[PDB]
Amino acid sequence: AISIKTPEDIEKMRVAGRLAAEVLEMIEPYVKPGVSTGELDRICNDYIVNEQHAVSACLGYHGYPKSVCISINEVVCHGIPDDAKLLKDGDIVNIDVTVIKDGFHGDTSKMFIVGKPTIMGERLCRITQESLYLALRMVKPGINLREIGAAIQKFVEAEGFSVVREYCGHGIGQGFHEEPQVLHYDSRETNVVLKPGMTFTIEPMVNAGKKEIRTMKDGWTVKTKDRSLSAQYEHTIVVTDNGCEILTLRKDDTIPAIISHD
Ligand SMILES: N[C@@H](CCSC(F)(F)F)C(=O)O
Ligand SMILES: [Co+2]
Ligand SMILES: [Co+2]
Ligand code: NA
Repeated sequence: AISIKTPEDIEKMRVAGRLAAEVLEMIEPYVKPGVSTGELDRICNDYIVNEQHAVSACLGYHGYPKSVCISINEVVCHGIPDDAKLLKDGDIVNIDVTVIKDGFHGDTSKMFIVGKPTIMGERLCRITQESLYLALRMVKPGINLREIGAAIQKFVEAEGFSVVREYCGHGIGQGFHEEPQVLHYDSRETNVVLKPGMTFTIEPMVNAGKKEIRTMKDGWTVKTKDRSLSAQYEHTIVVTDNGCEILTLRKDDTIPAIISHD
């Protein structure tokens, strides 16, 4: 049951996508050594609710307790904001935001480097964003999703890193996680042909070390098994007649919002 968005639907996604992107743009100046993730979460929440007049899709979802997910270093995803977790020089941190506006969702994330970067950290973040961009450039009607997953994997592994298998991109719209599942690796199981009007996310999680992950006892936090650094970037897109449009593009993205093939 893959939903195809109408033009009106697409209009609302553009708004939701822009709101989400804006939370990430807004938070940047607050990301510095000595700030806690709990504080970042509060600032985000206040902005979403009080300024944007929107709502966080994460709060209460399956019982999730906070408004955004903040994942530091070896935390792969779903890191839970906490007043006790302070950022230090060299940390790499993912902030994943999902906002709801007029019933439509906007889902996006980026990595931030705290204070003075480490060589590994900078490199990992770069490669991960590039793997996302590569995928975006391939999106167009008629192509099989499998090709995209395969390309990401090949790229990442060629750079000496690994791709997380367990978590993947997903359709999105009135629902947070809709069909289809967007795998970030090559799999004979994948068989989905793209068509215009489809909206989904691409959000590869890449590990500096081995691919294996582990879910923590808190039941949310996921970390790499070998404790290596992990990075992720995410954008929400719409498949167009000749390519794609990135709904959550920010001022710092270096890819064009509309990608055209011909
Ligand atoms: N924004 C995340 C999901 C966060 S829901 C939570 F339960 F894990 F917070 C995504 O891209 O799927
Ligand atoms: Co997300
Ligand atoms: Co997502
Ligand atoms: Na991380």
